[PDB]
Order: sequence, then C-alpha cells, then structure tokens
Amino acid sequence: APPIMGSSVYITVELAIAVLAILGNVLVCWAVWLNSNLQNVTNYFVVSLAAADILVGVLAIPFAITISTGFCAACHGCLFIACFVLVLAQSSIFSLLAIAIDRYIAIAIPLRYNGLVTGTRAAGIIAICWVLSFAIGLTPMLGWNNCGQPKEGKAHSQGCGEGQVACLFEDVVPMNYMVYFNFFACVLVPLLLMLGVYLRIFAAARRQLADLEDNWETLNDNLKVIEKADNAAQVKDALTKMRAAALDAQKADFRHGFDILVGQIDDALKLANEGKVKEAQAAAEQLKTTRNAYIQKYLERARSTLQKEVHAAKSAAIIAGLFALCWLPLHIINCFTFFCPDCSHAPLWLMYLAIVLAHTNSVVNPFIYAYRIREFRQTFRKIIRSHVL
Ligand SMILES: CC(C)CCC[C@@H](C)[C@H]1CC[C@H]2[C@@H]3CC=C4C[C@@H](O)CC[C@]4(C)[C@H]3CC[C@]12C
Ligand SMILES: CC(C)CCC[C@@H](C)[C@H]1CC[C@H]2[C@@H]3CC=C4C[C@@H](O)CC[C@]4(C)[C@H]3CC[C@]12C
Ligand SMILES: CC(C)CCC[C@@H](C)[C@H]1CC[C@H]2[C@@H]3CC=C4C[C@@H](O)CC[C@]4(C)[C@H]3CC[C@]12C
Ligand SMILES: CCCCCCCC/C=C\CCCCCCCC(=O)O
Ligand SMILES: Cn1c(=O)c2[nH]cnc2n(C)c1=O
Repeated sequence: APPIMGSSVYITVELAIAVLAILGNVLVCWAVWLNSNLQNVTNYFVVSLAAADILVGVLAIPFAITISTGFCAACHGCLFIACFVLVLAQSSIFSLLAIAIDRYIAIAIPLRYNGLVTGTRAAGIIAICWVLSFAIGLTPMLGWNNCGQPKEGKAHSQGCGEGQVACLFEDVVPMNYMVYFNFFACVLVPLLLMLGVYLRIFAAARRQLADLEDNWETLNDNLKVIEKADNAAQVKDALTKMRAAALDAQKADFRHGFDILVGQIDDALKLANEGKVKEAQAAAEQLKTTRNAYIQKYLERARSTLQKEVHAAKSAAIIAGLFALCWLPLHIINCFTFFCPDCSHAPLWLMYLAIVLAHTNSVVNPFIYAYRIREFRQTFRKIIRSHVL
C-alpha cells in the first residue's frame, strides 16, 4: 500500500488527540483560575501538568506528524522536533511526583503543612522542574546524538541538501539515551518513587484511622471497667488510662469538649484517690454526656477528613498510573529495539499505536478530575453551562 494511506490514518488520529488534549486541559486551567476553592498548592502542579498536555497538542503532536514523514532537515533542528516531547513528559513526571509528595506531607504533618507548602515555594518548584525538564529532554542536543554519523544513503535517496538528514526519530536520537537515560533513570525511577510515596500515604491514613478507633474503644472499654469495678484502685487505674488516651486524642466546640472530658476525668480521679468509689463512678458516668455531645462528633469529622484524603490520594495515584500505562508500551518497544538487535523491529503500525497511546495520556487527566473530584466537576458544568446558556 502507498505509505500516504496508513500515514493519513495516523495523522488524523494524532490531530483528533491534539484537539481533545487542548480543550480538556484548557478547561482545567480555566477552572483553577476562576474558582478560589481550587487554588491550592496541589492544583498548581495540576495546572503545570495541564500546561504540558496543552503543549503536547499545540507542539508535540504537530512535531510527531512532521517527523513521521522523514523530511529533510538540519540534524539539530530534527533533534529539537524529536526531543521536545521528552521535555513535556519529563515536566509531567516532576508534577506527578510533586503532587504525591504534597499529599504525603498533608497526611503526615498536617499541622505543619501550610507552613512548609506555600504558593510561593510551589511556584519556585514548578519553575525549577521546567528548567530541569528542558535539560533532561534536550540532552541529545548537547552532543548525545547520531548527527555525527548521518545515514548518507537515505539522505541522498531523499535528495536532502548537504548538512541535512532524513529527519527520523530513531536515526537522530540514540537508543542508549532513550533506554538508559530517559526511561530507566528519568521515568522509571521517579515512577517507582511515586509508588513508594503513595504506599506510604495509604499506610499513614490506615494507621491514623486505627489510632482514632483505638482511642474511642479505649475510652469506652475503660468506662465499662469503672462501672463494674468494686475497688477505688481499679477506678483510678482505668481513669489514668483514659486521661492519657484523651490527651493523645486532643493533639491528634471540640476544643471545649476535650476540656470538659479531661476535667470530668480529673474530678472522678481526685474522688477515687480519696476512697470515694461510688462517687467516683457517679462522676465517671457523666463522661457519657461529654462523649455523646462532643467526642463522637470529633471522631466522625476526623474520620471523614482522612477518608477525603484517601480519596484525593487515590485520584492522584490513578493519574500517575495512567501516565505509566500510556508511556510504558513506547518505552518497552524501545527496549526491544535496543536490547534485541536479533529481533525484527516492531512494525510501523505498532510504532504508530504506541506513539498515539503516549499522546492520549494528555487527554485523560481532565476526565479523572471530572469523575473523581466534585469541586472540578461543578466548575466544569458552570464554565460549559454559562457558555452554552
Ligand atoms: C509556537 C512557538 C512558541 C514555538 C514554535 C517554534 C518551532 C515551530 C520552530 C523552532 C525551531 C524550529 C526548527 C529549527 C531548525 C530546523 C531545521 C530545518 O532544516 C528544518 C526546520 C527545523 C526543524 C525547524 C522547524 C520549526 C521549529 C521547531
Ligand atoms: C513496572 C516496571 C518494572 C516495568 C519495566 C520492565 C521492562 C524494563 C522490561 C519488561 C519486559 C522486558 C523485555 C523482555 C524481553 C526482552 C528480549 C531480550 O532479547 C532483550 C531484553 C528484552 C527486550 C526485555 C527488556 C526489559 C523489558 C522491556
Ligand atoms: C500494559 C503495558 C505496560 C504492557 C504492554 C507490553 C507491549 C508493549 C509488548 C507485549 C508484547 C510485545 C512484543 C513481543 C514481540 C515483539 C517482536 C520483536 O521482533 C519486536 C518487538 C515486539 C513486537 C514486542 C513489542 C512490545 C510488546 C507489544
Ligand atoms: C502556537 C502554534 C504554533 C505552531 C504549531 C505548528 C508547528 C508545526 C511544526 C513543524 C513544521 C516544520 C516542518 C516543515 C519543514 C519543511 C522543510 C523542508 O521542506 O525540508
Ligand atoms: C518518544 N518517542 C519515542 O520514544 C520513539 N521511539 C521511536 N519513535 C519514537 N518517537 C517518534 C517518539 O516520539
């Protein structure tokens, strides 16, 4: 078949992806700009990620279409066309890693979060990561390239000028760079890092949920103990273990609820020390009202916050996971090309599918926010509804 037919399918799909990438990610940026409830440090990395995905539609996909033709070009110009997408992919990895660390700090040291993680510091991190993304993605331009060993047969067969090559990705970008440097070091290692961070996030959330439940059962168990104890030392032992358990919970109207609880325990405790057991039990039984009134509400709000954080972190993890799914095939095909030179090159149609799937990643982020985060979903509706209506 004439190549122009298969290439017409490839180009049409690439342009379709470019349109979806631009529209969806413009909506993400628009949403964060308008809605103050979306303006947090976490979402500044989301916007940086959306900007990279817009750039895939506006620049990388047109570059990808161009380099598929093998057009004649100065090798360093070709290199820039071939490698710019690597800058955007690297920026996305830094943004994904930053989001994971952000959510980890939020769950592990909430008290210190807003003091550590600020808009000003985030903006600085985003600027540094973009600079590093240019350095990593355009490393071939610094001399790690095959511009020095041009394919002269292809150059003259295609009728290129001198100094010019048939501009093809695999002719100009070295496969050792793509496999060892780009894939293993700059992509795979950060992805495994994010896996580790997210693991630590879910473990932290699970431990804090358990601790909450433990304090609640420990406050309820020791109550029953006091109600059935026939000795003043039994009441004292239990009440001392409730005071500790209450003071851990305090740190972990609610602020008043705790002062009442500690006070009522201190009351029932001084009675117990004086031998007044029935009076200690009577004083201990008022804790039920403080528990019903205040403690049960603080337990349930704190449980609600942790669950919201587990949801947000799962949402972020899906986006990191989707990046991996969409990019691994292209990276794995490169590994086969590099490591198995006795293996037939992956056919053109599968190369096209791998490239298109990597580009498709720049579409998916907006759907995940829409499906998994109400605050974005609501703002999407309002930006669409107030432009339709
Ligand atoms: C839209 C704005 C922000 C940036 C767009 C600039 C892009 C389109 C420019 C910047 C550098 C340019 C390249 C620089 C040099 C060459 C070598 C020449 O033999 C063929 C064209 C080619 C490969 C150019 C293609 C277009 C190019 C990639
Ligand atoms: C989730 C992480 C661990 C995924 C990364 C695994 C990658 C690096 C693995 C998965 C399958 C592997 C390939 C399987 C088979 C072959 C054929 C052999 O002749 C050369 C190595 C080569 C080409 C391997 C290279 C590395 C490879 C691509
Ligand atoms: C879900 C993701 C992470 C896994 C996808 C793995 C894909 C990329 C794997 C599965 C089987 C693989 C193919 C198995 C055998 C060959 C023949 C060889 O001559 C060229 C590479 C080629 C054609 C491989 C290319 C990559 C391949 C298609
Ligand atoms: C903000 C929009 C920016 C413009 C987007 C369009 C970019 C087009 C990309 C590459 C076109 C360059 C390839 C054409 C060179 C042909 C030279 C030749 O005839 O050998
Ligand atoms: C990122 N990337 C690759 O890793 C690759 N491998 C072969 N062609 C490729 N192309 C066109 C590409 O854009």
